[PDB]
Amino acid sequence: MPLSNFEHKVITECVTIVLGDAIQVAKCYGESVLVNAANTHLKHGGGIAGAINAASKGAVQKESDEYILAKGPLQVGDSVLLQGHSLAKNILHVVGPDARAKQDVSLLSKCYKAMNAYPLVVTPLVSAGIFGVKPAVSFDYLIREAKTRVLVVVNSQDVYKSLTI
Ligand SMILES: NC(=O)c1ccc[n+]([C@@H]2O[C@H](COP(=O)([O-])OP(=O)(O)OC[C@H]3O[C@@H](n4cnc5c(N)ncnc54)[C@H](O)[C@@H]3O)[C@@H](O)[C@H]2O)c1
Repeated sequence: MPLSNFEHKVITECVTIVLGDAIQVAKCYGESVLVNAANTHLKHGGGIAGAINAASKGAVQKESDEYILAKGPLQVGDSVLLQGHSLAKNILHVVGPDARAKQDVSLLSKCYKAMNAYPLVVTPLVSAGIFGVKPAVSFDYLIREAKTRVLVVVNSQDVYKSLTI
């Protein structure tokens, strides 16, 4: 019954769209991997990254800073699996393309392919916020790649209605 707490629509046997807060959806599933829409330096200053960090009481940012100091920054399209900090089994930090910087939007395919390593994924629409890709487009890239159970969570009802109309 976790999804009974949320308005949702099953799109395929893999992909379901959910209206609400991705952090709250992931909290319902102890085995879920929660996707963070991150940047190359894992600086979680706002958006869902800032919300995930706040939910972790700052531990996500502290762990991110340790990682980037040791490994250097990530490339657009990369992903790194880090701790879940009781929000989820793990948090998959994914570096979506920033359309403001005219980065290759097709790198969203590489972002979403990375989700297929995990049996249950809870994800926002990567690059669909400040990175300037329309949610409708980010969704196209997601459904093209998803091979595992993915709960796509959108926190705007206008977006939810648009993707389920
Ligand atoms: N004020 C800031 O500094 C600020 C603000 C936003 C994003 N960022 C940074 O931008 C980068 C990511 O940009 P982006 O466009 O890929 O992602 P984003 O987090 O800006 O937006 C991705 C999509 O998820 C939606 N969303 C936000 N919170 C959600 C939640 N709890 N549950 C479900 N959906 C949610 C957003 O409205 C958007 O449609 C990150 O590094 C983030 O730190 C910084």
